[PDB]
Amino acid sequence: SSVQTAATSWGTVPSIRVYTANNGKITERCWNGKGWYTGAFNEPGDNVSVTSWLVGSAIHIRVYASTGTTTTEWCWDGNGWTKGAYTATN
Amino acid sequence: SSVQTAATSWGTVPSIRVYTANNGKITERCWNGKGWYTGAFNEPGDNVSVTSWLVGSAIHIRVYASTGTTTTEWCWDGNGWTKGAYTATN
Amino acid sequence: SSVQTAATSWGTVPSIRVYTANNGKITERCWNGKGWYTGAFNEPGDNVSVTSWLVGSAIHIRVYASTGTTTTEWCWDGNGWTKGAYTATN
Ligand SMILES: OC[C@@]1(O)OC[C@@H](O)[C@@H](O)[C@@H]1O
Ligand SMILES: OC[C@@]1(O)OC[C@@H](O)[C@@H](O)[C@@H]1O
Ligand SMILES: OC[C@@]1(O)OC[C@@H](O)[C@@H](O)[C@@H]1O
Repeated sequence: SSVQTAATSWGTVPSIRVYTANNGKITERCWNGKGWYTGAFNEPGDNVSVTSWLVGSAIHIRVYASTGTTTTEWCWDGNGWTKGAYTATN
Repeated sequence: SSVQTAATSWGTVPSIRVYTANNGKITERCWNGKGWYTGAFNEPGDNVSVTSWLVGSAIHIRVYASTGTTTTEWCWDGNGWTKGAYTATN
Repeated sequence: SSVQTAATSWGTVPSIRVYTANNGKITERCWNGKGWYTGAFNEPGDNVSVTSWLVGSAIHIRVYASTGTTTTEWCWDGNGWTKGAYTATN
């Protein structure tokens, strides 16, 4: 029942995103330099990891959400969260 | 009872920090290019994530320590660990 | 029994590595811009974290694999995975 988190950051301000898996739901809190706020990410899962990279000033984020033995990748590329092509055999 | 870790690194040497949550306590091991040693970070929690960024040559670290459903952010900005402004409703 | 993941990425394409701890075994899935494939990393553990850094164009990866209270570091420096010098007292 205890929460599990993952975190990523970019830039120098910086921007931070913290993902929390709690009771089967993953949610997102965001910092862009002045106050924490709730992000758009809402996906099911009991376990989360994240990585991100910049292309110029454009951030790209990949969140790996797992339920049971099944991992789904979620992608932020500037215009909403979409399901990514990641697969694994678990 | 099994330990859970989080890791971050910066630079090219590199510097590495590995955080271990074990039996409700989070501790830190450090590498700055020649030998592992114990860091100053000691905070309670059963779950840990971390992110870091450089501003010039100055490292900034954020550790997200969770106990139950409560997440506390700890901040390294060059002069000791301090509690950060992160909040979430879990 | 549920899987736990860790992820790292580098570059702008980017390269991504996702490590999955499942039933005591850690495995690796890789993206280098066009298709996911299975990486060379295979090590025991119930918990995984990862960090990576570039020296020029050369990637270096450290995977922290934990079983029980024992953490082993695995190193990629361009020519196969090797056990690293990390130790901790847990
Ligand atoms: O500014 C917040 C936001 O747009 O940042 C990018 C992603 O983290 C989104 O989920 C999030 O809502
Ligand atoms: O050189 C070690 C150290 O000062 O590095 C910065 C932080 O990781 C501290 O907790 C740690 O003790
Ligand atoms: O191209 C894939 C690969 O060589 O990339 C570097 C490491 O992630 C290896 O485990 C992996 O097999």
